[PDB]
Amino acid sequence: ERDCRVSSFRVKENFDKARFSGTWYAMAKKDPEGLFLQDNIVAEFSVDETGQMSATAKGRVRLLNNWDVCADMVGTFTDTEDPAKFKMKYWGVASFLQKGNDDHWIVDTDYDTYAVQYSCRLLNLDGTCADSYSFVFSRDPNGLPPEAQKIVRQRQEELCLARQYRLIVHNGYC
Ligand SMILES: CC\C=C/C=C/C=C\CCCCCCCCCC(=O)O
Ligand SMILES: [Cl-]
Repeated sequence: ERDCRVSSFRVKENFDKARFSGTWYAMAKKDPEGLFLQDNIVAEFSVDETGQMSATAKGRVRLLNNWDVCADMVGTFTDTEDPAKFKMKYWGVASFLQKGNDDHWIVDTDYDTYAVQYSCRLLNLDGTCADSYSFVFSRDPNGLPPEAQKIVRQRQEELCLARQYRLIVHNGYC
């Protein structure tokens, strides 16, 4: 039926770092194992003179089963040969927060309304993803317009993830 090989997934043709910069409100997320970013997630993308993309993220994060905190995260992106695929190094401004290095794919965007991101953290031996996450972002924290929503659904389906998202609240907790 559908091809769910990570290698088969389309990403944003000619991705434009500069156009993507600024403020992106996460509207929905598909969680990986051991989820971190919980809600109230707001991303701020930047590009420096050298053409390097970086970001910060603020939101409520899951520390222990028991509890969740407001945290500021930071990330920097290394280029690959595909201009929409990156390696993202990340850490928390607080030393004890999750840090790591994940693949960071801009699956689709129109720069001024919606973005779909995707990371496969671990492949299955059949090329399908064993452990993935995905954010759907909006420029407007009150949500996407219908045309954008519909494009986003199709991309979520193309990732083999359309059943597996939850909504992200923005209720001023942070
Ligand atoms: C893709 C993660 C959020 C969008 C990118 C935003 C900002 C640049 C990155 C800042 C640091 C990334 C924090 C990563 C933890 C992700 C997985 C999870 O929430 O469970
Ligand atoms: Cl493959």
